[PDB]
Amino acid sequence: KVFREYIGALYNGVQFTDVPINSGVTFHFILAFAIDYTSAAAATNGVFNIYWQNSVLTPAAVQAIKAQHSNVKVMVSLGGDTISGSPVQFTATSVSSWVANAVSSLTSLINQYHLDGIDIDYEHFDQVSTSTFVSCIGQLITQLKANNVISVASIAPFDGVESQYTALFGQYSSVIDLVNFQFYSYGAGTSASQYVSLYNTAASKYGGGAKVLASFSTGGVGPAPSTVLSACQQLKSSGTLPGIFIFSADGSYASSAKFQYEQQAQTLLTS
Ligand SMILES: [Mg+2]
Repeated sequence: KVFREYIGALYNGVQFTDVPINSGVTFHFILAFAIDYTSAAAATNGVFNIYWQNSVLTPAAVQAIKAQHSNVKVMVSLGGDTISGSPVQFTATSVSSWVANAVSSLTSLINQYHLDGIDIDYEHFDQVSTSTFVSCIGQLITQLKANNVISVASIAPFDGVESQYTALFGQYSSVIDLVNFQFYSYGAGTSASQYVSLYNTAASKYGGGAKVLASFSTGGVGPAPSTVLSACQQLKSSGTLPGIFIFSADGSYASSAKFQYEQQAQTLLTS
């Protein structure tokens, strides 16, 4: 019964408090994004900087939402698509130096913002080998778990990055709790039946489904949310739906539909 909500990357004023929270789900906010780049789009070799709207989504805001709702945790997502318009290319000076900077800088950030975990959301690999990427991230997650710094690690794959993320998951599944597979990568014409099929295929690549969350976008891309919710009811009826995530609170905030699908998703998971 996991529900997750990405939030903070658009700097559009959305707050944790705008998002419907059902007391009956395991609720995760995911701050988007921490990036190991400078604002001039220079890589920092794993020293993570803040690229969510942290003047609004402050440490006090994280502490407050968690104090009010005992079922809420807050994680941070790494990478994303762009940094000041440039692609966030995963890049490391060396594996060991990137890992040392990533573990330390994210530990500092997690302690500062009262966070519970990290989500891996790199998508550009034109400047790094897959082995290098997998080693960096696998070590990062393994160390944060061993150091008792995080309770939840996730990855956010889609088909275009299958080579990287299946290698990562197949190797580090014991320390990766959740697979935030991006089903909003598929077409807007996707039917509920097709979605169930697409979910089965993705689940087959990421351990069978126990850890693989369904998802949709509220930003006007991918399968229609109402259609995805229908597919999710079928997966739930089968006893094979671990949870749902939405990209994103910012999208919902700016949308005409507002947050009705966040609510519907959580109601589905708890009913
Ligand atoms: Mg994207």
